[PDB]
Amino acid sequence: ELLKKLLEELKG
Repeated sequence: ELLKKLLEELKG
């Protein structure tokens, strides 16, 4: 769920 958080903050 780091991939999850990171993933939500990432561009397009």
